Amino acid sequence: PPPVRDWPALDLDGPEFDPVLAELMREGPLTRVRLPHGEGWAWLATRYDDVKAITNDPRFGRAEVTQRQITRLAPHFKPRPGSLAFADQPDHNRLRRAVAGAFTVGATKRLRPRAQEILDGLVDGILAEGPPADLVERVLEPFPIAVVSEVMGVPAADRERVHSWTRQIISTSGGAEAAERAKRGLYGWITETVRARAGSEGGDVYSMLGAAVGRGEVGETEAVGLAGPLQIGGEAVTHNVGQMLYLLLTRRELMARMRERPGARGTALDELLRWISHRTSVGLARIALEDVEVHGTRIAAGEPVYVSYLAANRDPDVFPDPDRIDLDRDPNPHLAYGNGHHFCTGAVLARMQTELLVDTLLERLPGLRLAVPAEQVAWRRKTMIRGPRTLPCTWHH
Amino acid sequence: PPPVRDWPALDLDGPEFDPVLAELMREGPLTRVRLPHGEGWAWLATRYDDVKAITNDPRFGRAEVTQRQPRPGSLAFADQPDHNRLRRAVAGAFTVGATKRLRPRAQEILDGLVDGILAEGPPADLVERVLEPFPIAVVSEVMGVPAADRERVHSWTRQIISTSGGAEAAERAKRGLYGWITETVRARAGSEGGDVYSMLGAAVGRGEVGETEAVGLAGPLQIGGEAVTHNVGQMLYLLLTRRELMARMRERPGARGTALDELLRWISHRTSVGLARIALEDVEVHGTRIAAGEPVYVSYLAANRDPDVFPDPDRIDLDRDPNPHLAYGNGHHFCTGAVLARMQTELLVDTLLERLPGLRLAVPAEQVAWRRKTMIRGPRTLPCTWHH
Ligand code: HEM
Ligand code: HEM
Repeated sequence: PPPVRDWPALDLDGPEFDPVLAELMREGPLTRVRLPHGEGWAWLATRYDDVKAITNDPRFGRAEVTQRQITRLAPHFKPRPGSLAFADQPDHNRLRRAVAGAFTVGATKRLRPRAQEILDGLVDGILAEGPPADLVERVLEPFPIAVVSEVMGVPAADRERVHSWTRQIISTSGGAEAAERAKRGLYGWITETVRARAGSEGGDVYSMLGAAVGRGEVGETEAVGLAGPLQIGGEAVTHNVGQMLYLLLTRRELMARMRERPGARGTALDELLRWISHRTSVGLARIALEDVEVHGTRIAAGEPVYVSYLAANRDPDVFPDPDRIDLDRDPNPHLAYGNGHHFCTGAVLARMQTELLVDTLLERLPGLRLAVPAEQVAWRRKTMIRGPRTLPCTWHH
Repeated sequence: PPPVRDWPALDLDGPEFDPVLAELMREGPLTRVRLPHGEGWAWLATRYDDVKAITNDPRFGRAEVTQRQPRPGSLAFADQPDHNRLRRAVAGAFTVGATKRLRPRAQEILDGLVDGILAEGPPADLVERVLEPFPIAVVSEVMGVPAADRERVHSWTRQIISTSGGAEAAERAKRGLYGWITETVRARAGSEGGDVYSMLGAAVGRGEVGETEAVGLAGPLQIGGEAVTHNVGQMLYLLLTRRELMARMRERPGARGTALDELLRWISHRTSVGLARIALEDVEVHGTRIAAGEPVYVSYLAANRDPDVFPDPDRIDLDRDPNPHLAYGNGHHFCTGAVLARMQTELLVDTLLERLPGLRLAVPAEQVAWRRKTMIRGPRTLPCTWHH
């Protein structure tokens, strides 16, 4: 076989695709890579089809991954009971069942209005204070959160604790014991919550869950593990949209389109979604459960495999001229939200927040543009999700 | 396990001490309170000595609170040696020598304000006409605001948002004033003078503090005035409703220092405790293990009512022997304007008691409302009248 490759945790200063990934891509359909932490190496599927296929083969377990030392990108690794991330059917299915209702298309169409109201207040502020403002800390961050806390079902008196605790995201890292108590707060509060809310209607996520624990269908010890991620999830929109904006704000050709013909931002937003390198490397792996012949290659049982949707999204077979941003692509079946029964639970809710951000920010912030040079925007370092550290923008006042 | 006590805001309508705190003080030297906005609980020392120690013991930082739940260059959130470097920079325009010096100008500015009310006539609100405008002016002299930048700096600095009004608007005044300060520091970068601004820029021009920190070091100061505007506002209040006080005052001038001290120790200047301190190395207090990383508060107020130190703590004596109150903090985090506010206070009390012969409240005591939802306590207005 081909020699194992080292895939360091490099910090690109920009939206730049990962070069080493680019390399592994042209090295063959499958490659062996060694990540920063954890022992051994791991398989890597770069081709669209193999990826979609690998992510949909029942023969790949994700639970076993909680018990091994798979070569990983993160320093620490502590999976928690209830987490969908390591859920395996029938488990997974049982769990998502308890919260899925809140993220449905019908569930999100009903929120748009209340989420628009939210965003509007936020815009009301920067508009009123004046142009020199950081869209990242004034809109893009407190917004996905608030909207999610709405779906989650955080009360109105709790509306300020929860937000204030959702500082696990931070600018970068508040500190080792910093976001520690914070994550220890939200999670505590959540148990407290779920414990009450037992036996109660309301599509409210904490209600459904807490009622499910009532019926023991997802009983505690799984609660703060299932809702945990869903609560903190807004974080992704805060960085992905931060990037959509960054490209729009540094590539006049894109902003032109985005503006010269709104109500057409639909495919454009899909293009950005596909093209953007959302995370810094590869996420959680999947363990091969019984010797699979992935793209003419005997992957033995017990062996771990990863998938790079990022690279998958660049497959020339599927996306002609993959590296060019187009904004006007055909059906463009990208995979930013994942695939298989581990597809993004918030994809639909995320899109809605994305469609509000771009539309609303481009609308109320007339002639929106960077307030500093492009070289002035810094990027998050050493973290799963890639993104601008801030965004100083200005607008006609 | 001292069940965490709950210490809500304070919708107090008067100069009344805070009863919740009155209660908290009885539980014991150490207690566990929970303040409104915020997540979690914190400790609280109420006895004099403990507070005059927690505040004076290295093992409790201030900058840590900055990485928890401030702007680069805030004396408030400062540890050592950064507190000096920073304080030293501007500490000379606030010395007893710098103040005794300023006194005449301050006395003049005040007289100016007084001339105005005297002319117009008896029904007047000392607050919006004297007590409030005065400190800004006097502090701006200290800060060294160029005579042309009066109507503007004074304008902005009025982002105290009286009771409320423009919370997203006060952000503009805060961005322009702070902007303005940054410029004043860029220039004067090679200056000299008491003028805090020039004197800062001077050190800035020598990187003894570097820019950035500039706008945050003088940020508070510039605004600092209001504290005097409300503390005296209270002093007067107690004089205009508590006669025995006003009597001691009028029939024994020359001896108003003690009285001004007693007033300082009694008045509950704020609605609650200020910033907290973090136990840097996990210390203990009175057989109580304070875990490192845990927050702790101290009430100078409660500290000023300590029976051990101030016998008959709640009584307003006006003649108290030494009375080592703690109205200006303790430890390096001791008030930088303490001396500047003392002179202003004395000029206010003294001038007003002479220029406004037989000063009297023009309305009933219950007609004087108080500030709500704000850190510092005080009258919203003070309708007074005098011999015309
Ligand atoms: C548009 C921004 C977002 C992107 C690009 C994104 C992307 C992804 C990806 C790639 C995965 C993993 C798929 C796999 O394992 O193969 C995932 C999982 C997940 N995402 Fe997102 N996500 C976004 C927003 C959100 C939001 C807003 C939430 C909820 C507040 C959310 C909740 C989740 C959850 C709960 C999972 C775990 C699903 C499972 O394993 O069953 N995501 N997301
Ligand atoms: C007589 C009215 C005033 C009272 C009762 C007062 C009281 C206090 C108190 C109790 C503290 C606590 C310090 C701490 O523990 O962190 C403090 C700090 C401070 N005060 Fe005042 N103050 C007054 C007027 C002023 C004025 C007019 C200024 C500006 C010229 C000012 C500037 C400051 C500053 C800069 C600090 C922070 C000191 C540090 O942390 O090193 N104060 N004040």
